[PDB]
Amino acid sequence: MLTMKDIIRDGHPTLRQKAAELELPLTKEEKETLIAMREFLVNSQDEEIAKRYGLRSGVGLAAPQINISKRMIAVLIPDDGSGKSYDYMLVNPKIVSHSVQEAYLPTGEGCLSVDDNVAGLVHRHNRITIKAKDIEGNDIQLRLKGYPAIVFQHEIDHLNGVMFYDHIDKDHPLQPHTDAVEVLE
Ligand SMILES: CCCC[C@H](CN(O)C=O)C(=O)[C@@H](NC(=O)Nc1ccc(C)cn1)C(C)C
Ligand SMILES: [Zn+2]
Repeated sequence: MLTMKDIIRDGHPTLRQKAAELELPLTKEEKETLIAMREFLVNSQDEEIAKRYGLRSGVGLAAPQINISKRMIAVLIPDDGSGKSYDYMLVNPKIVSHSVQEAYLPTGEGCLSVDDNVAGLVHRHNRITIKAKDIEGNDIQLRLKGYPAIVFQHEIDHLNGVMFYDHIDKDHPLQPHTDAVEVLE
């Protein structure tokens, strides 16, 4: 069972490397890793388990964040109210197209690997199309908009050694770009 002790923190070299593409099929160990990544997210969202193991609640996890420099991510976004929910373990995910129009969470973003909150808007594409493999090497193509698009972009960033605060404007951290879409958490 993964817990916070498995999450490496900002400053660790692995978070700034470019993660390696997976060979398909995955090894048993790689499959177990990705399953445990998803399981971390599940536990972090269970009030009781999270309390018992001091888990910070999360909706996304990238393998580099547990010091595994591989292009695997997990995303677990529970139902918001619209009936839409996201439960994906992706191998070699790639953004193949996206909107010109941007979006941002009005609070900025946070990160499991980052202890202190960083104020500032993180502009991302409002819509994206992702191609990936699943855990069994089958094909997945996702069309995502708004909140889940933001989360996936955040996770994919980790695989290229990019941190959310890299996107924050130094001089005007809280000024939205013209026409950018405010996304409700
Ligand atoms: C936008 C990218 C977020 C990635 C980041 C983990 N990460 O470091 C990933 O690489 C999170 O998951 C944030 N926490 C979060 O979202 N908590 C949350 C929010 C809503 C619901 C319903 C439950 N839990 C962090 C601020 C911890
Ligand atoms: Zn993160």
